[PDB]
Amino acid sequence: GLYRKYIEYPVLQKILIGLILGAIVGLILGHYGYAHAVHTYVKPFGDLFVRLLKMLVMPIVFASLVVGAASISPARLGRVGVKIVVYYLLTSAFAVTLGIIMARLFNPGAGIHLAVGGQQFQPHQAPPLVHILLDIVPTNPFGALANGQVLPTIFFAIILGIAITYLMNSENEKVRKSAETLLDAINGLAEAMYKIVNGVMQYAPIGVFALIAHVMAHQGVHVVGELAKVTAAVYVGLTLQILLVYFVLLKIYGIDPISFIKHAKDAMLTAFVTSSSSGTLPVTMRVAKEMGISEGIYSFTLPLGATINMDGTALYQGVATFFIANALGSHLTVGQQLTIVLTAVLASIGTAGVPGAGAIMLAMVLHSVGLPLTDPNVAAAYACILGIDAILDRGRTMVNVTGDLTGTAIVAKTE
Ligand SMILES: N[C@@H](CC(=O)O)C(=O)O
Ligand code: NA
Ligand code: NA
Ligand code: NA
Repeated sequence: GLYRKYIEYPVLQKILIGLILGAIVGLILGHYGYAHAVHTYVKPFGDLFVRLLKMLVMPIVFASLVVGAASISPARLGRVGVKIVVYYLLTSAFAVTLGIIMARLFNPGAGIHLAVGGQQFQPHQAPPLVHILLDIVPTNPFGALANGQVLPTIFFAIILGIAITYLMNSENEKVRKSAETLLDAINGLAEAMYKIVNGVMQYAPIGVFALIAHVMAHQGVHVVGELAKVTAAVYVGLTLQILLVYFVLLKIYGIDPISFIKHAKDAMLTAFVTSSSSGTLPVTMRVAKEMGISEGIYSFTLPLGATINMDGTALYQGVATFFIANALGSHLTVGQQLTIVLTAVLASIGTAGVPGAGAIMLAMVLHSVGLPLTDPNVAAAYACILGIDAILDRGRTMVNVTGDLTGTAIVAKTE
């Protein structure tokens, strides 16, 4: 009865209820001097949610990359394909840069200080560039999976899928039969892990409630100030991206901006209430039918840019890195900021596109800068911004969908 009714309730609405309750409980308990009780009674619930998220990282990465690499067997570059790919990367790269400016004009987390364990954060010297590049190739494919190395796993997974499609269409019947069996076994593992992800998200409202309550109880009132600044900074950057970038480009080629906004309102509203680019993809394709765009051209750009042209996610990754860096009390050099731009844009493609996937890929750019998740101080900062992702997930989704439609219009105008 009670357990059943908890199941069919919307997950996005369920998470919002937990976040609101967590903030209210944390402030009340912290004000009465009960911050010690929450650290020993509700914190384990938050830690369990973090541990569950880390388990799904590797089996998804290895299985999905092998299937994806073997899926795209042909290598064809159309005349209109190069036009849309170069636009996608340029917008993604500039979106990160705009987020850096917003992350610098407003300080996300300069005021807050983290002293977990009584030891301040100490940065470590980065390895030489030559050594980093050579570590991509693994000396043991099984060792990389067991030792928790992500970069060697990606390189081996991609080449394994490419090797499969070469012998999948060979002249030997026995070789062909073995190729399908191996691919099907790997494909089944990828599908199974997606089901576990759905079950994990049902526990998210409990996990988010514990994380928010623990943060607010130990330190509150003031912490809301930094959380408001980072939330406003992302939205300010996103609304600037829509107006300063897309509107200017449309005016250059003569597209009427007011007509585009009125015609694309259905796609923008659908993305906000769903927060899934893949889920709102049928809506986006329906809108393009009335635009006068040729059938062939838009049917290739919108599916392609759905998981590759997420401009809002790239801006979110750049801003969130500065908030964590300021929280630890360290500073980012000019060389490190350029590194973030390269890492952030790559993480944009790697994001699956499902709600909450952007926060998962945020750890990737943190390791490149020099902020491993194994550090307890870094883990506390990451887990604190992890809870508030639901508020900042909807805003960047609309920007992701908006960039897809305007890219097709520009390339279609110039054929
Ligand atoms: N909100 C993103 C997904 C994500 O950020 O993980 C999208 O809908 O494209
Ligand atoms: Na882009
Ligand atoms: Na997109
Ligand atoms: Na992506």
